[PDB]
Amino acid sequence: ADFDAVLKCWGPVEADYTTIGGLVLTRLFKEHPETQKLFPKFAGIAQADIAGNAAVSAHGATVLKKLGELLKAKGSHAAILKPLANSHATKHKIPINNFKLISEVLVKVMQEKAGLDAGGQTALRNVMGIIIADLEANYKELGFSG
Ligand code: HEM
Repeated sequence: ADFDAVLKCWGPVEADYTTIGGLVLTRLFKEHPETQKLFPKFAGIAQADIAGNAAVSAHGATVLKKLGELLKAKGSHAAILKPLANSHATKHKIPINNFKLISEVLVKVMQEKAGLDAGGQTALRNVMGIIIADLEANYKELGFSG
């Protein structure tokens, strides 16, 4: 049910993955500034320059596309999620808590741009909890617990 609740508000996200993707990464770097250094291509860019940055928005679109794939899969997602865990743990070297930060940013952005009301916000936190628990199990398989 919680996947359905998120998907009934995903339209504005999927309608402009670049714009919304930019909103999400811009807000992530503002509200959680320590996350920006985890993106060496973006680290060091002054906050005022991030909202208008096409590379940041293009990356945000990649992120939200991938999340849309997971959401549309409704909890049967191993072929999508395992590679995502593998690359984030081992290539990007992103400790798991950072996913919790981006999820909360997404909740905020969807409340403002996608009509995601209080119940939908609960649902999205639950769904992101499912995804993050699966990422974290995979991280642990690979030796990553930090
Ligand atoms: C569920 C949330 C997220 C999704 C769906 C997601 C998805 C992606 C995808 C699809 C890519 C490109 C393919 C790949 O390298 O795996 C990527 C790259 C990356 N992600 Fe994420 N990501 C998420 C969260 C995060 C977080 C929270 C961080 C750090 C705070 C992060 C840091 C990176 C970095 C550093 C890259 C490589 C960028 C580059 O070198 O071009 N990701 N992510």
